[PDB]
Amino acid sequence: VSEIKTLVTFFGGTGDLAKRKLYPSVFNLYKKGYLQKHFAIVGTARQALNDDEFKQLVRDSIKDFTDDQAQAEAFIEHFSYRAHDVTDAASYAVLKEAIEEAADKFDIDGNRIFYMSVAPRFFGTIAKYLKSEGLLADTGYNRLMIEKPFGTSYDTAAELQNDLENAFDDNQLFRIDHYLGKEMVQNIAALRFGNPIFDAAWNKDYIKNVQVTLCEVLGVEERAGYYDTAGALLDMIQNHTMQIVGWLAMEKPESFTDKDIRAAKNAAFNALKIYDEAEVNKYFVRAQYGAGDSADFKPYLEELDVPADSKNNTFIAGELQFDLPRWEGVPFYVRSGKRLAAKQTRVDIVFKAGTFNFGSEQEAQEAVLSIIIDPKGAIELKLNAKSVEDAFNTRTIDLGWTVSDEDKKNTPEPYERMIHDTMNGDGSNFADWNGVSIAWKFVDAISAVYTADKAPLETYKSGSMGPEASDKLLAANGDAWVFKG
Amino acid sequence: VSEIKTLVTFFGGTGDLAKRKLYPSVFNLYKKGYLQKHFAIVGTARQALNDDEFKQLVRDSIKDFTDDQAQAEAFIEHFSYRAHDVTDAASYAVLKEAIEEAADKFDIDGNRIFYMSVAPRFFGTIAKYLKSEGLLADTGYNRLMIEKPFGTSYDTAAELQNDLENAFDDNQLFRIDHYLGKEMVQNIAALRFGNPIFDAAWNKDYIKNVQVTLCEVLGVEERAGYYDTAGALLDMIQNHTMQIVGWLAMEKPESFTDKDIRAAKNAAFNALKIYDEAEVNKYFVRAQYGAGDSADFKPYLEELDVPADSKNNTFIAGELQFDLPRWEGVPFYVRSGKRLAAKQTRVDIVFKAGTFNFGSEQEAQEAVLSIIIDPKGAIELKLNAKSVEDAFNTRTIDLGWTVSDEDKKNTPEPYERMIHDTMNGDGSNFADWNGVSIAWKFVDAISAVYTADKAPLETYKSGSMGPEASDKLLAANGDAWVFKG
Ligand SMILES: [Ca+2]
Ligand SMILES: [Ca+2]
Repeated sequence: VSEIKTLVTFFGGTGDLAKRKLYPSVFNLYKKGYLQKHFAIVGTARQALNDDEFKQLVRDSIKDFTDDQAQAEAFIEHFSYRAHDVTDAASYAVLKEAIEEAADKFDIDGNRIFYMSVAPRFFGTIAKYLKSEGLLADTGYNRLMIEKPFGTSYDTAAELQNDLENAFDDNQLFRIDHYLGKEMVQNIAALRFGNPIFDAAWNKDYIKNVQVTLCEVLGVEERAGYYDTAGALLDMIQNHTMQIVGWLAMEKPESFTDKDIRAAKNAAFNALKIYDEAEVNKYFVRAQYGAGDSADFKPYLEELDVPADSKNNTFIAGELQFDLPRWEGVPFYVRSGKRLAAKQTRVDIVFKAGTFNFGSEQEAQEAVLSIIIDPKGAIELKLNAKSVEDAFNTRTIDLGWTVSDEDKKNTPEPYERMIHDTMNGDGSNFADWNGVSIAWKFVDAISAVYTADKAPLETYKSGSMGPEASDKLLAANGDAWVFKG
Repeated sequence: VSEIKTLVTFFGGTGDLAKRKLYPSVFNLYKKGYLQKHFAIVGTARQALNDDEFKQLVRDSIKDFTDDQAQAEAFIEHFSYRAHDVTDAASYAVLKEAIEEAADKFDIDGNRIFYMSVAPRFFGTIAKYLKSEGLLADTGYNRLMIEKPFGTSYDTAAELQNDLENAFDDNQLFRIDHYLGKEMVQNIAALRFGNPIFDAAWNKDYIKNVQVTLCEVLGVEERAGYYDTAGALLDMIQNHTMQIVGWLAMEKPESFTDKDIRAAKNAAFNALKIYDEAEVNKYFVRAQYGAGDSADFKPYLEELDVPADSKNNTFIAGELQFDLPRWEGVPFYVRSGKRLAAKQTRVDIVFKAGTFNFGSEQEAQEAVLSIIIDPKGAIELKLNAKSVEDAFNTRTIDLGWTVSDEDKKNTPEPYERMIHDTMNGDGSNFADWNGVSIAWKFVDAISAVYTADKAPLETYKSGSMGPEASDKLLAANGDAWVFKG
């Protein structure tokens, strides 16, 4: 394949994320023949490590993905390390040293990617110094991969955006959102625009409601410290959920370039309604998990690091409204929570029932296009057909498809996809500033109500699919959640 | 359930059809509780049999469908017999005797069905005498079930129609076509009108071509005597194929009453183009099977009762054109033959490929809605999705559904459906005069060319899917048969 000539610098190169996903993902790009000779990886972090020590860290990292050691070793030859304080402007001369050293050693003509796998407070600082201290390539490209989260509210996000724009242009900024990197999520556009029957139907004249579900069986487990002030609202809704909604609600772009895609997604984002207190109470539901049927499923308030008086939401379900002609009156439902019935990430498009009367007891029902993203890719299409009865009558049947073992095993993991995409300069699978800002403005209105405690906090048994208020939310529009568990 | 009060008279009540399908089908209606007390079955034929002998014939007939003998015996109590010459006007007084005897014995208020399971030459004669000799009920209804074939050309069909109309009205005439009685064939309307996404797409703006296939693995076997002058053209195309096309090409009716259904089907039939010699050669292909790979698959010319110089068609494939706005330029392909790769009866709706360019190597392809009627009901929907590759690319995937064992075993056989429908006065699943006449006019134009031998007779290996001319036919419009075997 075509050789990818790039030089990547990993800030926080000794962190768990780098060990678990980053390095192994880069290894795959090498094993697939993309990364060959003209590439180098420069790790950097607080602790001290010599090249031998770092390479051993990398060796362990890719161990469970190594088939031939001689290949692993060939790969490891492209790694280097430098201890570095990101707040120390002077210390950047050391990093610049390593980067240029690698550039000459492997003959890489610019093309630099700086991956910030560090705490958010360092994002702005690192960006400033990459530019002021001359770490940016004068030839080729310069791309910055910003790890989650991009802000904690609109103000903090806008602030971050301003800092980053002092050193980079928005098209050089690659915000990490692994859900956008999921194979099935990238199928949405193909299913829609690739099939006229769905393409022409992706609107208010055919769709009754859209449903996005990100449910997990696990509780807070250990992240309670941070999760207690984030909740389902910021941990899963603001980021992952809103970006999936973006692919679903986008207008039909004028081409498939990331530029036209983003413009189409923004057409929808810019039409999203922001709620006030009364609206939040009407269109949104927040809840916290109680005990399940088994004692080991203890209520949220009894988890480690959780304040006994916490009103944090471990579940969020709400309705979105897009003020666009094509979505006029079409409710987009989203739900995400912990300690639910199953672990899934899916999209359910509920089509309006036909109005042609067959004169049967059971008249036509709503067809449903379900796209299962996690755990295993699957696509289901519920259609109206004839029941096997003596008198003519209709019934719904389910057409299905599921990724094969061959395809399941060939599917690239999100981090490999994201890194690979950045190297190619493809932002299709990344959120842009406009989407992030709107997502924040949308969520901020909701958060404001909760912090003020001007909305109820429902409860629900661990193992169920959420509070009854979640069902009642859809019932008000004559809708119901497709997935029951 | 609601009791079906009816009196049925079976002409040719000792024939193989009556034994194999007719009586067992009637038994099911009894076992299902439809037929209870007020019903009677009067068999009649040439040979002599007393009530004991006939009842024993019925007993053997329903033997393989009997669970409780006491139930079978209860059913058999409603049968009677009379030897009768259908050409003998006087002898009709004997049949009238038995019918009225049964009517009083079981207290049946009219509601008579006369099933003509006899050679076609007797159809007109029997009809005349049912009326002239006073066998028609003066109360309730009077329905005539005409066994296949309804004519052998338009003239002979029109002639038959005129004879039957001397005694009955067209809505009292129930022409037998068992394919129309197949469960899956009745699903077509539900799939279309029951799902807006398909309903709005059932036209030239979305469909590239429609395909109807009735393939069999068996050769002529034993029916060569009659088949040699009928061929695939009259044996499967004129009847079964054309009636399936009727459900596919019909306009959207104003309701689901058989009246509006027939009107919608006729709107299409009346728009069907009739071919001249040049057109037949262009849009149609006729073929005769040769040897397969195994010797036991001998060519048609070596079958028993087949003339060594025969130019009979054991395979027909052709293109139909409907001069209706919704089908403007949409080719309807039909094919039927013996000694083919598989035994199937299916419909393949090939949708036009989308024109949205993703910039991939493989752009969008044609989606396909396949409805498998025989042997086992199944529905497949081929859609465009994303391939599991590194670079964005499209591919087709197959969504599927197949009747369950529960549904397979609950499905009524065509003859039970047809008889049951006649008892209820439902003509939805029956061809009307208009459809039959057009089907004949269409086929007659083709037959004329063949009898004159002004078209080629292709050959094909037994076990293949037909002559290469069949593929070349679709290739000319940039189409190909979905089913390959
Ligand atoms: Ca509402
Ligand atoms: Ca043509």
